[PDB]
Amino acid sequence: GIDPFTGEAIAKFNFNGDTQVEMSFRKGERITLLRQVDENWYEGRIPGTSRQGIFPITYVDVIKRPL
Repeated sequence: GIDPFTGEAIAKFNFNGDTQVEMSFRKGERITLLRQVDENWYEGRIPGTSRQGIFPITYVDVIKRPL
């Protein structure tokens, strides 16, 4: 999240992805938001993890958003 265009989000609920493309996590995790892909998902990753994917907009609290 060095780059200012990225948004910061926290996990509200424990998300399991059902495809290879979706990123799975526990609640209370700080996810960086890359972009919002549509009405229901963002593309994201976790800081200093290899974990990247898409997740539901619903499971996460967005503080600052992708620009």
